[PDB]
Amino acid sequence: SEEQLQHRILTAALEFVPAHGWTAEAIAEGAQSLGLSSAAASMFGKDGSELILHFVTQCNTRLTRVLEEEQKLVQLGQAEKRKTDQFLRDAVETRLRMLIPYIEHWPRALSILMLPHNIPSSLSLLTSMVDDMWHYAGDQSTDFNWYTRRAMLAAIYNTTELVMMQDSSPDFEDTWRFLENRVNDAMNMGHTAKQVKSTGEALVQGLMGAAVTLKNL
Amino acid sequence: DYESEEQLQHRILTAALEFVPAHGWTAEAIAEGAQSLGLSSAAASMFGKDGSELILHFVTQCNTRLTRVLEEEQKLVQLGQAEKRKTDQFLRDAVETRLRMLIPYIEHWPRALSILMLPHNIPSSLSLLTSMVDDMWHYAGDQSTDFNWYTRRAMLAAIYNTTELVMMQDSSPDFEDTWRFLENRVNDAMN
Repeated sequence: SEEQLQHRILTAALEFVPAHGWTAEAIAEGAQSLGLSSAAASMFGKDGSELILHFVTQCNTRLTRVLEEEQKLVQLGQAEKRKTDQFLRDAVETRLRMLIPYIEHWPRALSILMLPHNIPSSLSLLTSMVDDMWHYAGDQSTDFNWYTRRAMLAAIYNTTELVMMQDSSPDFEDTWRFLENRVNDAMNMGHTAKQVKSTGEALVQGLMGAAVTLKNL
Repeated sequence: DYESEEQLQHRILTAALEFVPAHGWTAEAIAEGAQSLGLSSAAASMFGKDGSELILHFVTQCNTRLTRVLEEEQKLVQLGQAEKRKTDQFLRDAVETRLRMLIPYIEHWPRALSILMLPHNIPSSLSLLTSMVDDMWHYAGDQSTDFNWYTRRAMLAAIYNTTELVMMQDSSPDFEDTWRFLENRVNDAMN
């Protein structure tokens, strides 16, 4: 189909983004690398929208397969289930490291992803990614609701992504330290006023249970 | 007539705004507001160390002021004293009206935005943003379509947040560049 051809061209174009950006230039090079004329890039706008969203989709697919591989390793008993805070730090780092070959041009990619006509796609990819991370985190520990989970992790990811753009530290250590702090901020939002009440009341029932036992002899 | 503990905090935070230009969106400004009301240094113990409460307080006042502006513009149209604007024009005017509320506080607003992006503030900041955006659409009076509730909210939130970021870097006369960016984004969305 004509969609399979577009996906092939856009995949080939990714090799050329480092030198040419998210541009028709890169798409033309991708088309030429498949034996096609540069005019094949006529199938896409000039924004770079299609190529960037293609890359984001590929990255989220790669992430899910890594997380599924990590989970199966736990199912084999060859790895221990990580705590939520550790799991989320590892999942975000794994996902953001996929940007490194393209990092010179990622600030522009982000600005294109933020164009109003791209926001439905960009936000849907982001939301599915976040939902996927939480699925494999399991958590069932914190008592955030679906909304708090999404908002906090989207913020963790989006702010860490921005910090990465300005990070000149070796292997982006400053980015992962920012990430560690933001995940710690979110994990401490689990200590709501409700949880003080529910845990305080759980202890009341615990104390009353001891009173009945003590009474009984 | 007496005051509740929420009215007291509201008073402290309103007074704290005077000290933002000199102290930023910080606990120091909050403490300064408390002393300007005659309260002890112990007053600021009721607030965190972020300055978050002050920032969220200001965002709320701005969104409240905005709803009142929109209510007034709508009443003029109901009275036949003004003609209903097209959606694209309405949203450009509403976003400009809202972002112009930042100008007296723009020196420190770049840091305030970053604090609002922290996980412990996002649920609140994101709720204020969505309610504001939903409020803008309510008064636009756009009766379909080409975008639904979800696409409408998402696009206008992006228009607002990206225009806001551009505004932080804009030293052009009367923020001409920001409104030119805004017009460009609204045209991108409607098309």
